[PDB]
Amino acid sequence: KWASLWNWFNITNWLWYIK
Repeated sequence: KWASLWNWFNITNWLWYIK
């Protein structure tokens, strides 16, 4: 399936807040 893109897609939410 395509359930292998959100695992990181959600990372660009907090990581973007970090850097």
